[PDB]
Amino acid sequence: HTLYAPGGYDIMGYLIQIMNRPNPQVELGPVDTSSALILCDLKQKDTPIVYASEAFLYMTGYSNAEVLGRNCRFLQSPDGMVKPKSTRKYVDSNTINTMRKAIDRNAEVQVEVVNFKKNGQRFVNFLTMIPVRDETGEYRYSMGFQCE
Ligand SMILES: Cc1cc2nc3c(=O)[nH]c(=O)nc-3n(C[C@H](O)[C@H](O)[C@H](O)COP(=O)(O)OP(=O)(O)OC[C@H]3O[C@@H](n4cnc5c(N)ncnc54)[C@H](O)[C@@H]3O)c2cc1C
Repeated sequence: HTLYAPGGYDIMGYLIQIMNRPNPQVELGPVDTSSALILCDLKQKDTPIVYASEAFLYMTGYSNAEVLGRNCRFLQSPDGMVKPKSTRKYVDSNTINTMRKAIDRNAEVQVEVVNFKKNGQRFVNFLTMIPVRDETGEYRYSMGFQCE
């Protein structure tokens, strides 16, 4: 039962924040909303997607209604059914654990993970996740950049 900020999210402000961060642990280069990206809420149950760019929806074949409010791990199965803590049968366990720990620590991370589109099409996702600070100054969200 994820809640969404009425009035939307400051996606542009966050992209600006990310490109201006002082100690980047991963180079991303210039980024904008023309690419596949998602913002998840670190402070809500199971760090749910609260925003997805059209590029992301087009890439994965899923609609807004189908991704919002869910933890993005569903992409790890061709049937979009992935329970938390479960042992994936098509994805590297170490990879999933790497994402998990980085996110838990607000640490930037970049990985290549196997994902599946809504029609079951397998693909390699070059994923980068960067923690984002909201108006309070503390990390509240995480922005993911997906690349096929
Ligand atoms: C902004 C954002 C964008 C994201 N975008 C994507 C995306 O496009 N595609 C995608 O696939 N994911 C994406 N993710 C990742 C996904 O939402 C989860 O964060 C990720 O799957 C790891 O968390 P989890 O809760 O699924 O971990 P878990 O369900 O807990 O799974 C961890 C797995 O690692 C193994 N494991 C755990 N600990 C150890 C250990 N000590 N030794 C060995 N094995 C271990 C387990 O067997 C387990 O199956 C994104 C996350 C964020 C925050």
